[PDB]
Amino acid sequence: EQRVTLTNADKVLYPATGTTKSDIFDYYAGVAEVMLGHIAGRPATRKRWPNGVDQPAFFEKQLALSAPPWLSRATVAHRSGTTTYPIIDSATGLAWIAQQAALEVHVPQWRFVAEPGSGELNPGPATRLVFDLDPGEGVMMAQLAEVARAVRDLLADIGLVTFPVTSGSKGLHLYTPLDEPVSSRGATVLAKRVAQRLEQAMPALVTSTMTKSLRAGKVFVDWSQNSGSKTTIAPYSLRGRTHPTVAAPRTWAELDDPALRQLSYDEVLTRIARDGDLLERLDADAP
DNA sequence: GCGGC
DNA sequence: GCCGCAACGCA
Repeated sequence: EQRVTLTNADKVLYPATGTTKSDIFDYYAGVAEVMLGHIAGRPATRKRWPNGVDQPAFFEKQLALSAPPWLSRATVAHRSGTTTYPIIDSATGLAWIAQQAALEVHVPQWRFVAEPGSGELNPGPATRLVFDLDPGEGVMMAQLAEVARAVRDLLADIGLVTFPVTSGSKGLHLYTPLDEPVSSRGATVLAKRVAQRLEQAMPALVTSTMTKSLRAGKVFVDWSQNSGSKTTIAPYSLRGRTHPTVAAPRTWAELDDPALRQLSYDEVLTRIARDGDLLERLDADAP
């Protein structure tokens, strides 16, 4: 029986805009339906600002022993330790998220799948690819959206559909559902090849190695977040920046608008009221 | 934000 | 009151 009590409702987590815990709480109730599909079955990494975006935050992955018993969870082994993650898959789970002041929710591109037998959750294959397009110092949007279309076209050549999401920060994330789910290892190799093929077509506009030295006036097409041990901001997640911006799904037509900007939480709310989930095809097989 | 100390 | 609360890929 899922219950969550909001405390400090009027406490401001975004000093610049007066955005409160209750605002955040309402936002996540507002997006639950369209957001859940994309984080369902996935280990939820939280980044938390209990005292607002002008105060120290922390990453949290392990689930606290005192977190509500009804939260679904699963365990991931990694290079030097085990970790039990929460899995958010209900509106109440996003209520907890908001009460926790977990402004940001991050997930990998794979989901847990049950063991043949009786339900032990283990990491499954990548169900989608993500690309992170990071604009170097002084990089035009004409450069950013041109690169995003180029990635789209490459992926289309191999039968894949691509959905753009402004990261709410500086980035631009592109997601592709896989009709043939593959290992995170394979997905990474595939993504790397795409990033690299693109680099070769427009070396002055695109780079595929992260090294900050080759990162000025160029778009860095980051392919590495398809690694199974990496994580990416969830679609619809708030960002812990001075403004309550969101990893907002966009249309390709919107990318054609030179007046493309990062959206705030409330703009996202009305867009949903207008168009529902642009990312509806992304996780059509979600739990 | 919240429990362990 | 104080403190922790992640751990990639190679920096």
